[PDB]
Amino acid sequence: GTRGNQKIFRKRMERFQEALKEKDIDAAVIRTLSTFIYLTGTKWLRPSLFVPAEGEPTVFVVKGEAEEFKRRSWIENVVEFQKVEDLMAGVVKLIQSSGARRVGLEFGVERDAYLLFFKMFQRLNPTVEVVDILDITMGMRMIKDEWEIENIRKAAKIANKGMKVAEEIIKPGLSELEIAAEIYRELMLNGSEDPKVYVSTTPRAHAEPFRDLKVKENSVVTVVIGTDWNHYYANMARTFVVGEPNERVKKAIEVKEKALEIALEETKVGVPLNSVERKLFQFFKENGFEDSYLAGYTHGVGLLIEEPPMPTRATKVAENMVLSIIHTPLMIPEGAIKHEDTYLVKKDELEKLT
Amino acid sequence: GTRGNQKIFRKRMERFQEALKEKDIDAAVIRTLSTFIYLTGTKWLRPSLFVPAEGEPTVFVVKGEAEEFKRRSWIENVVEFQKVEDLMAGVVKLIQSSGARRVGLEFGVERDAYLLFFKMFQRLNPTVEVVDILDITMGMRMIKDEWEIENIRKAAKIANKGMKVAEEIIKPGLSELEIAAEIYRELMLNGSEDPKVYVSTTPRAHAEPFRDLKVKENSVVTVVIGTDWNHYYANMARTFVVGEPNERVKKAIEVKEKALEIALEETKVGVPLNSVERKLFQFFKENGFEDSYLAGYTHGVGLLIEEPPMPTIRATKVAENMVLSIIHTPLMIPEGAIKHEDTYLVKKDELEKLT
Ligand SMILES: [Co+2]
Ligand SMILES: [Co+2]
Ligand code: NA
Repeated sequence: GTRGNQKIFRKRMERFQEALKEKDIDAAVIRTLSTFIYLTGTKWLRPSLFVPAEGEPTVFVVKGEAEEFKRRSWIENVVEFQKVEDLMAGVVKLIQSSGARRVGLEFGVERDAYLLFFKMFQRLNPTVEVVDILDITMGMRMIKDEWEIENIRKAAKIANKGMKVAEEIIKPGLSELEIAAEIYRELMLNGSEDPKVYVSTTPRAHAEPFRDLKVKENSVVTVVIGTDWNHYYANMARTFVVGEPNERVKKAIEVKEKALEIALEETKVGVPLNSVERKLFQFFKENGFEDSYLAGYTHGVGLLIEEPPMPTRATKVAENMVLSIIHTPLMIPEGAIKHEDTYLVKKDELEKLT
Repeated sequence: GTRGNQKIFRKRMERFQEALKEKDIDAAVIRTLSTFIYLTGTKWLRPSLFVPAEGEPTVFVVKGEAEEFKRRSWIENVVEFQKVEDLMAGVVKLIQSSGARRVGLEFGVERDAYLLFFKMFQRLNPTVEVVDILDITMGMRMIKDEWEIENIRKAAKIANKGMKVAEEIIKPGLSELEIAAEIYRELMLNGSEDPKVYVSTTPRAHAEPFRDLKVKENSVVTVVIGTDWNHYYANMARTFVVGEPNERVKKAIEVKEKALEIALEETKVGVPLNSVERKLFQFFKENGFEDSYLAGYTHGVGLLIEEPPMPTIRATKVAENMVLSIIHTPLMIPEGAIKHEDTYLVKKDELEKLT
C-alpha cells in the first residue's frame, strides 16, 4: 500500500540501530518480509536489507527495480543485481567495508528466513558470527503505535466483509475451496494484498481448503480469516452452524463460548499469558473436553497474522499489543470449533477491533 | 479425483530410506510441505514427518487430526500432540529410540524450513549432528513418473483458464490486485488449492500485486500464473500489450521471442543448463539489454512452482521425463518485466508444451 508518512519508518530505523549497538551488533541483515516492511516502509519481494549499527542502510533489489522501489520507500542506497551471486557478493562487500564482525539475523518463521539462504550466508561469510535478533525486531513490533492501529482497524472492517460473504454463501453441497474462493475475492477487491483464509468441514487446526471436502446438512463450517490493510493484519474466526448440529457440537460451541468469556476478562495489562492458559486447560478438563484442548489461546498480530508473543521469562500482556482470542480450536470429530477476534490491548482493557 | 495410488508413495518412502542408508544417515526430519506431500501422499499443514533409515515413518499432527490423516495417507503411525513442547519431546524420543547420530534436515526455501525451527532443533537435540538432505529429496522429484505428469497436464489446463480470464479483463484503470483477484478465484474454482498469481504494471521480478498500481494506456501488463492440481503445479506467463507500445517495448518483446527460440532448441537431453544460460546472457548483451538480463532462464516444476534443476541458485544435465518452465527470467525494461513462460515436458528429442 506504501501509504504512511515516511517519518515513522525512519525513526524505526534509528531506534533499531540503537538496539543493535546495545547488543554489540555491528550490522543486521534483514531477510524477513515483515521486518523489511517495518524498516523500509514498503513490501518488496526477495527482501534484502542491510542495516549497519552506524551509517545508512542499503536495500538490494533486482535490476530495473531501483526506481520503482525508491518511489515507495525513503531509502536511497539501492543496489541492483542480475544474479543471486551478485546479491550475496554485494552483501559481503557491505559487511567487509563496514568491518562488521557480528551480524544479526532474524531466526523467524517467514520468507526469506529459509535454511538454504542461512547455509548460503555462512559459507559466503565463513568468518562471520550470526546473532539472533528476532527478539529485537519483534520487541519493537509487539507494541503498536497509533498509525499501526489505524491500519489494523481498517483490516478488521475488511475481514468483516469477507466473513459476511462467508455467512451468506455457506450452503450444504459447496466445497471448502469454492467458499474460500469467494472470500478471497471479497478481501482482495477491498484492498487486501496478502490475505489467508481457512475453511474446514473437518477438524483441522490449520485448515487450508480442499477441493473435495463439501459442506453437509446438519454440520458446522469454521472460517478463519487473516486479511491485511497497509500490510497490517487482523484476524477473526467463526464457526457457522449449518442446519441442526448434533449434541456434541452444541456442547462444544457452548463450552467454547464460556472459555472465551474467561480468556477475555483475564487478559489484562500485567498478567502473563500462561496465567490465562492455565485456567483454560483446567476449565476444559472439568467440562469433559480435556482431550479436545489445545495450548496457545492467543498470539500477537501485526505485519504477521501470527507474531510474538506466540508459543511456537514469560512475557506479560502490555499496552498497545494486538492479540487474537481465542486462537486454539476445540477439536471434536465434527470440526474445529473456533471463535477468534482481534483485540487492541489498552490500559487494562481489551478493545474488540473485528 | 484420485489423490494418488498409495503404492506410489510407499515406494517413494522406501527409495528415500535407501538414500539415507547409502549416505550413513540414521534418520531424516521432513518439515518442507512439498516433500511431505511427496512421501505421505497428502497435504497437511505444519508438515512434521520423521523418517528413520530402517523402519516405519511417523507423522505428528494436532490432537483430533489422527483419524483424518490416516484416511488420506498410507502412513499408519500418527502421533497427536496438544502443545508444541510435546511435539518437540516426541521428535527427540524418536531420535534416541532409533539411536540416531546423524539426522537429515532439508535446507530448503519453503515452509517449514525456517530458521527458528532449525535453531530449536539443535537446541533441543544438542547431541545430534545435522546434515543437509535437500539434494536427496529433490533428486527423486526431478524425474517425474506418469501419474505426476498427468497432474501437471491437468494443472496446465487450469492455468489456461486463469490466463483466459486475465486477457479478457485487463483494461486501463484496473489495479494489479483487482486483476489478480479474478484470476485467483478462477483458479480455485477449477480445483487449485494453492495457486499464486503475479500481475505487474511496473518492472518487478516477483510481482505480487499491489492495490494502488493501475493499468495504464499504452503500457504492458505481465501475468504469471502458478496453479496446482493434486498439489502439482504448472506455470505459464504472458506479457499483454495494452494500447500502443513504444519502440522499447516492441523491441523487448521481439528480442524475448528470439531468446525463446534459443532456449527451446538448446534444451535437449544431456546438455547442462548453464550451457544454455550462457547463450541467453550474450544474446541480451548484443541487443543492448545487458542491464535488463536476468540469470535463471528455466527451472523445474512439480510439487513446487520453482524446484531443481535451476542454473541460478549443481551442473545438472537435462534428462528425459523432466518438467521445465521456459523462459522463467523476465526482460526488465522501465515499462515492465517482459515474460513469456510455458510448462514443457522434456522428451527424448523434443519439448512438449503442456500449457
Ligand atoms: Co489465530
Ligand atoms: Co517460472
Ligand atoms: Na490409510
